Formats: sequence, structure tokens, C-alpha cells
Amino acid sequence: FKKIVNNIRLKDTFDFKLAAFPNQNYDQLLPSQIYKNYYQGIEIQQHKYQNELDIKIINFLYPDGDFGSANKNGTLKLSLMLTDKKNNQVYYKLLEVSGFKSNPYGVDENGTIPGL
Repeated sequence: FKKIVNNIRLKDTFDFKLAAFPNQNYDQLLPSQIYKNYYQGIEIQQHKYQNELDIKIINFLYPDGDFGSANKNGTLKLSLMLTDKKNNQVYYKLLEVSGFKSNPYGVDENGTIPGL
């Protein structure tokens, strides 16, 4: 089972989208928009190991703590709560993923400049 957990990847194993932005893909959302709006809801669509595994995204953290960096790289830190459907044991993993929207100055969707 740990084999599968350490092999969990996005867009391969499972996908997601926020209830805040339904009709938008990952490349259209700044790490700052997902960080401040997942509280509205996260919907998972698992395409692998759904007999053996359940994946849930419980939190989105900034790979570095601040939005400027996340936004410069189009990256995010996904806090995952993985359940083993054989003994229902609950596991956790921090999956760092990139490929999200990004601008070169880290500015956010609102035009606010990083820590300035």
C-alpha cells in the first residue's frame, strides 16, 4: 500500500476542482486563488486504485509559506489524507505539485504585490 501512496501523482492518479472555480483548469488558477478558496469545497475524481485507495485533499499550503513564491512558480503544496480501503487505516502525505497559473512578479489575481 505504501507503494501506491508514494506513487500518487496529480492528473494521473486523481484530479480535483474547487466549487469556487468549476469551469477552470489548474493552469488558470494562481496558487493564491486555490489557497484562499478551497474552503468553499474540493471535489475529487479518482481514476486509479479506487478499490484499494481513497484520496482526499484536506489542505493546500504554499510550498514556501508566502504567496509570492507560489505564484512565481505556479506551484502548491497539497496536504493529502489517504485512506486504505482494506483496514481503513488513515495515512497522510504532502504532495508538491506545479503547473498552476503564474506571473513573474508573484502578483496575485487582485494585483497585490508580494509582501510590499
